[PDB]
Amino acid sequence: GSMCMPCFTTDHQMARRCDDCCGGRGRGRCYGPQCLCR
Repeated sequence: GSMCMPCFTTDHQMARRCDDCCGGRGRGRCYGPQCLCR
Protein backbone atom coordinates (compact mmCIF):
# COMPACT_ATOMS: atom_id res chain seq x y z
CA GLY A 1 0.00 0.00 0.00
CA SER A 2 1.04 3.63 0.32
CA MET A 3 2.46 3.40 3.85
CA CYS A 4 5.90 2.41 4.83
CA MET A 5 4.40 1.34 8.19
CA PRO A 6 1.59 2.56 10.48
CA CYS A 7 1.68 5.60 12.72
CA PHE A 8 -0.16 5.14 16.00
CA THR A 9 -0.85 8.17 18.26
CA THR A 10 -0.30 5.86 21.23
CA ASP A 11 3.28 5.46 20.09
CA HIS A 12 4.98 8.66 21.26
CA GLN A 13 8.07 7.83 19.08
CA MET A 14 5.98 7.39 15.93
CA ALA A 15 7.80 10.16 14.06
CA ARG A 16 11.28 8.65 14.74
CA ARG A 17 10.12 5.09 13.70
CA CYS A 18 8.50 6.50 10.64
CA ASP A 19 11.79 8.23 9.70
CA ASP A 20 13.64 4.96 10.28
CA CYS A 21 11.19 3.22 7.89
CA CYS A 22 11.82 5.89 5.26
CA GLY A 23 15.63 5.90 5.43
CA GLY A 24 16.55 8.41 8.16
CA ARG A 25 15.99 11.85 9.75
CA GLY A 26 13.15 13.88 8.18
CA ARG A 27 12.35 11.27 5.48
CA GLY A 28 8.95 10.03 6.71
CA ARG A 29 5.79 11.74 7.76
CA CYS A 30 2.91 10.49 9.86
CA TYR A 31 -0.13 11.65 8.03
CA GLY A 32 -3.11 10.21 9.81
CA PRO A 33 -2.64 6.43 10.38
CA GLN A 34 0.11 6.08 7.72
CA CYS A 35 3.83 6.68 7.71
CA LEU A 36 4.48 8.06 4.18
CA CYS A 37 7.99 8.55 2.89
CA ARG A 38 8.40 12.16 1.64
